Amino acid sequence: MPTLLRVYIDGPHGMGKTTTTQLLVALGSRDDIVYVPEPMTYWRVLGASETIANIYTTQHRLDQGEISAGDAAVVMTSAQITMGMPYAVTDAVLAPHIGGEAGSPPPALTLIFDRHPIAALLCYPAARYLMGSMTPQAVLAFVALIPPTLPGTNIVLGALPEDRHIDRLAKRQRPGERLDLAMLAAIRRVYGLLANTVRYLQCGGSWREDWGQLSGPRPHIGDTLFTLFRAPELLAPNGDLYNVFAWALDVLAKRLRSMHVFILDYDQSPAGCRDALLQLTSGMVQTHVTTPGSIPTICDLARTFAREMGEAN
Amino acid sequence: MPTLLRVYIDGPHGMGKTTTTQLLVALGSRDDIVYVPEPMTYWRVLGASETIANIYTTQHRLDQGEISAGDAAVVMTSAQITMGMPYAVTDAVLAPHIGGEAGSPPPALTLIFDRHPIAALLCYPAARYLMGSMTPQAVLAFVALIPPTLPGTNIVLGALPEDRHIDRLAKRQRPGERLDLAMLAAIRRVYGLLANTVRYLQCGGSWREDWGQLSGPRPHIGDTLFTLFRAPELLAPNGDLYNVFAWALDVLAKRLRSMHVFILDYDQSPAGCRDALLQLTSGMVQTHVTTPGSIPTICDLARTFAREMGEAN
Ligand SMILES: Nc1ncnc2c1ncn2[C@@H]1O[C@H](COP(=O)(O)OP(=O)(O)O)[C@@H](O)[C@H]1O
Ligand SMILES: Nc1ncnc2c1ncn2[C@@H]1O[C@H](COP(=O)(O)OP(=O)(O)O)[C@@H](O)[C@H]1O
Ligand SMILES: Cc1cn([C@H]2C[C@H](O)[C@@H](CO)O2)c(=O)[nH]c1=O
Ligand SMILES: Cc1cn([C@H]2C[C@H](O)[C@@H](CO)O2)c(=O)[nH]c1=O
Repeated sequence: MPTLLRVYIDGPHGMGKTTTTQLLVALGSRDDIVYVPEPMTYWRVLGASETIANIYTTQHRLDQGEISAGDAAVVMTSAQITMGMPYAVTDAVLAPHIGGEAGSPPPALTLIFDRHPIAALLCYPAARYLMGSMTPQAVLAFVALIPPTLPGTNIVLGALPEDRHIDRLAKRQRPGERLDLAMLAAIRRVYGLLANTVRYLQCGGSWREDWGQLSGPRPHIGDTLFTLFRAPELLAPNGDLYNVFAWALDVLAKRLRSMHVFILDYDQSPAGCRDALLQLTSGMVQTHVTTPGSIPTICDLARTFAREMGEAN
Repeated sequence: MPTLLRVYIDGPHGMGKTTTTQLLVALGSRDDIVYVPEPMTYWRVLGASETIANIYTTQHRLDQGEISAGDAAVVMTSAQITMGMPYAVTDAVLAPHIGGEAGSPPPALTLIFDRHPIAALLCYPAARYLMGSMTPQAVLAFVALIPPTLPGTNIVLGALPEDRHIDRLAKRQRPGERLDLAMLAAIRRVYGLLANTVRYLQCGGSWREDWGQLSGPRPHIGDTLFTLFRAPELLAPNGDLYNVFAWALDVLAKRLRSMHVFILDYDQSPAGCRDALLQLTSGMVQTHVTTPGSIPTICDLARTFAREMGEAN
């Protein structure tokens, strides 16, 4: 039985995610390692035009008081649906080939993904929500749509001090981006809350029993994503969340619970970061594929994605 | 082992769906039959304000040339996310309790749902796409997000001549609706294409082998939803769909394939329609629940939904 290893490099933008994985795959590691790049072409052309631009422009006009939060929210929402679509469809076709977890044993194939579905379906929307360009109900709608967590979902979140992050953020500006530190802070905070949420849950956390603590390495509820959703728009007159919104948080918990997060330190040289990623790989969960044909089908799948939707990896 | 029966009454609006199910549950059928109503309160208040109004107004202004197709599309998209959210979250929490199909045997509990997730995630968006207020890429994004089809998903689509439909459409106008026959035709056509798509697939249909037939009771490809997606925005220079868009159609097929559709004729009296629905029930697939506690948890779930998000069933 062959094994597949799936790694999702994620975290806030402009940290060294692209720089470090492209070096990772640049070790001449046969054909057993494949890199699935950010689908910039989908975002800029295929799905709609200059979406990244659309987003950064829209937050700007909002900040300059040129549009209402309502108008911002509508645009931001449709924008995000577009951002994550490539994520969703890939995961959707990759589902029927992922079998149970085979412990931590030569992975016949290794997929290094650039971002996991939660990035566009949960992480960014939540930041926009913090930036005032997204409604909490809009966020929970994406949450309710997050696909079931597949076995062996290894997510590598990054770590890098604010100052060094800003510098690197400056050097690399995606086509249509605008330097927005407020967003840099929101995105950073959301990702921190996420990692904590996983831990909190994996240590027996139950958002329902701890909800009262809000209503006033062993992270408490207050240090998790759940705090964001204690907004007035979501609270019934009796002070409890409405059942729809509670169930969404339930689904949030079910999805996050079974994810394996690792924290790659980026505060170092491209070589080092590459080595560290590689070092982490040793301890990541592998899984068996459902059919003998899965590996080639999967190998080719990634290749097709990368070819058709990557700008330059 | 207890069994659950799940029925999804769907089809275009203003056909008698509410009128006929409320009579169905009105036979004094103990506590074994539960009706999950349209979540109007979520649409009108909880999720955002007067969404149904937002939609009908937005299509109107578009038609009057007061907004661009682009502006229409953005609004329409976020609107729809909001429309289906209650659908998505319910299905999401109902997932872990649905086990395999137990043939067609007294269903311990029977849930009569008002619309299935595909209504807001596929059916309506596709109509708006036809109305020019939604982009095909927007539609396929919702498609890629349709949750895995659960066992025993029984979907009852309705049948009623255009003339009789229009009349009934007039008598019942949801808060904020606008009589739009163009939409009535688009919605009707989409739902027809859907039923055909199921059949087509269940008779060994493969959209990939039949794609060429487009590129020019045994329904051919041309009579299915697949025809809608042969749009220029989705076609590569070489005449084939781009791989992202193809995979989405793949996911469309995987989702539709395992659904059980039935066609309830509405061209009759409320009593008759009720009897016919009841008659169909006999031949619908049941499934076992995953835990002994599932039934009560599920029974209560439906009750909570109905209570908190139904206007008057
Ligand atoms: N280890 C590193 N040390 C210093 N600068 C780096 C390092 N890795 C990447 N960079 C630079 O910082 C910017 C952001 O990195 P990049 O990998 O391109 O972003 P992202 O995290 O968004 O994928 C780029 O200009 C890149 O050259
Ligand atoms: N069997 C029927 N014959 C004639 N009119 C009907 C019948 N069932 C419902 N109606 C009427 O047609 C309108 C639409 O029906 P309704 O069930 O309310 O809509 P929907 O299909 O959208 O749920 C209502 O005014 C209703 O009174
Ligand atoms: C994944 C994702 C990225 N982005 C932005 C962050 C970066 O500028 C760029 C991804 O590199 O797009 C979003 O705005 N939303 C998203 O969902
Ligand atoms: C389910 C759904 C209904 N509708 C409209 C049709 C009806 O006017 C009303 C549902 O009864 O809302 C949409 O516009 N989009 C949807 O996704």
